[PDB]
Amino acid sequence: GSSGSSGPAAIIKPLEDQWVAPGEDVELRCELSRAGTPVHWLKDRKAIRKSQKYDVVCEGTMAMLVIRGASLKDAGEYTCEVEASKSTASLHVEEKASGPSSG
Repeated sequence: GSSGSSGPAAIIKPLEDQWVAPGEDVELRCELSRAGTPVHWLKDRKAIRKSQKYDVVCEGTMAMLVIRGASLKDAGEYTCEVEASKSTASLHVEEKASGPSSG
């Protein structure tokens, strides 16, 4: 007997490649077939931990990740490892022509 009407929490709306500058805030939102589900943010094959830098905002079937001050390094492959689903993306970060320095 299968109780509770069918309804998984897989990811239907995968992330995408973001293009920002070295010092701006990045927000990676997503969509889940259900709310109240745990997520796993993997950056460069590394397990991330919710903190001042990474603000895991899990709202109505929406998982957003704020990357305060995203430096050229912050750029990496973000893998949203959900219950069973999974989403992969590539972050970008390049300095602007007009700034404190160029190179």
